[PDB]
Formats: sequence, C-alpha cells, structure tokens
Amino acid sequence: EMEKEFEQIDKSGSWAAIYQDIRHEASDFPCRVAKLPKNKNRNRYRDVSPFDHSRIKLHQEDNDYINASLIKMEEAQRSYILTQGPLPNTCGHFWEMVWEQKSRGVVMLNRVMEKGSLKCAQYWPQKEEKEMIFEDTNLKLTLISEDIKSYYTVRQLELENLTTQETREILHFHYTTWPDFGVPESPASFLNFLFKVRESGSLSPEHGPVVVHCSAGIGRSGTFCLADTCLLLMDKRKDPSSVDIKKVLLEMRKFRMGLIQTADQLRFSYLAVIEGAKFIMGDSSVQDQWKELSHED
Ligand SMILES: O=C(O)COc1c(C(=O)O)sc(-c2ccc(O)cc2)c1Br
Repeated sequence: EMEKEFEQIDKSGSWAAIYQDIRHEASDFPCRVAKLPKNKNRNRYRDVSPFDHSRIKLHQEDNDYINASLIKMEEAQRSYILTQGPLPNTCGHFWEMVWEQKSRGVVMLNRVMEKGSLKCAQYWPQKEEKEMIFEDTNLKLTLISEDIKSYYTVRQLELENLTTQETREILHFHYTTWPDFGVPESPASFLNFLFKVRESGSLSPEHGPVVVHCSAGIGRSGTFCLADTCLLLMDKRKDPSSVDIKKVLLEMRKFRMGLIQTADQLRFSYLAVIEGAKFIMGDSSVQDQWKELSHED
C-alpha cells in the first residue's frame, strides 16, 4: 500500500533519502545527438538533455533535433512527450513536433517569466487578431478562445500546416501557480487541473501523445506524468495497492532523465495519487470537492 508507505516515510522523516535512492538507481543512457555542437542552441539547459533512444525526431532532413522525449508507458498504455519549454529559435520545431506527432493537447506547467528569468518563449498567440506564423516549419497558429481561471487557463488554438492547408484544434492547458522546484498549493488544485486535461479527451489513445512541458521539462512535468500514470494504472486494475509509485517513476526515467526534481515533489506525487484514488475507486463526489477547494473562480 502506497498510503502505509507514505506515513512510514513521513514518520521516519526520510523523503530526502528515498528520493536520492531513486536518483542513484535511475537509468543512464547516452544523449549523443543532444550534445552535438550544432544543437547547442536548441537546448535551454546544458545539463538537461533527451536520451537518444527516446528522443523525438523532427521529420526533416536539415536537422531533426529537439529537446523532447517520448515517455512510453507500456503497461499503463499511455504516452506523453516531455519537452523543454521552447526557446526563441525552437518555437517552429515545437509546433512541428506537435503536428507530426498528432498531439491534441499541450500542458504548460510554468509561467513565461519566473524568478526574474524568462523560462520559456512566447510560443502561442495571446490575442485572436494576432496569429503567429512560424516561417521555418511553415505553420500558422491562431488563438481561437481562452477560458481564464484562478490559477490555470485553457486555450483553444488552431494549428494549420501551411504546406497542406490542413488545420487542427490544439487545446492548451496552462497551470500558472506551480512554483519552479516547488509543488501545487494542494492535491485538490492539482487533481482538478489534471482532470480538466483528462476530460478534454487530449489523453485519449486515438490522439498522439500529449505534450507536457515546464521549463526544463522534468521537474513539474515529471510530477504531472507520474501522478497521471499511477492513477491510470490502478484505474485499469481498480486496485490501488497494485501500484508502486517509485517503481513507476523509475520506469519513466528510462525515457528521460531527472523526472521529478526534489523530494517534496515526490512526496506531493504520493499525496495526489492517494487523493485521486478516491475518485478512481468510485467516489465521484471528490471531483466537485477538488473544484471547490481549488477556487478556480
Ligand atoms: O520544473 C521544475 O521543478 C524545475 O525546473 C528546472 C529549472 C527552472 O524551472 O528554473 S532549472 C532546472 C535544472 C536543474 C539541474 C540542472 O543541472 C539544470 C537545470 C530544472 Br529541473
């Protein structure tokens, strides 16, 4: 049981130790392509790169590199593309990936500016009348509408492949109150947001994997994916006890390094999954409670 283990680690005050053990056991694969001199300016962080085996390849001959990893959870049967928050020069690559991978949703877990620094380019239009055109990948992006809430915003964009003139609806889920190297204000705020993403259909298997990103694409992004996969696993079996959170996280780290970044985010993951299990195990009323508790209005 994850809940018993939680209170065992909490009483013995050893989350740091548990987290470091995961760091010590985590997979280590080469990131040769990411470290090529020509891709120096395609990486936001020198120490955060995609493994070659799970990296997302852009469908072009020039340079097919982008700092993004395909987290393919086999047993859970859901995939996510964990990526860099995009740079001024890679916004075109970012949407190229979204188009080629057939994603329907983009989950942004950071703010463009955090602690005085620009953690991410402005890679989507903030105003309907001001559409963006990414000349390097031949794509146009238009803000169609947006539903602003207390701590997250949901944007409808239209992505058009200018080459074929085909268009697609991309849903943008922006969490604006998740501090970097930090955790949500409560498991309710988080679960409420996670459920807005789920309800949108964006995570459905009929779509390409959902794109998830904070700034480095591993701290907050990892925390979000871990909670989701863990809920989906126990959901498939309707058995909360058959889910090993640390084991699931290690598994995720086979596809991208550094997933979840502090011991507190790991602790929060447990907390969110434990709270979310109530819904999965058939108490539907908690959903309305998380919404109340989150104060999205
Ligand atoms: O998303 C988070 O929780 C934190 O994300 C972040 C950063 C940020 O957003 O400023 S920097 C960062 C990082 C950590 C270790 C490194 O060697 C290089 C970069 C991570 Br990881």
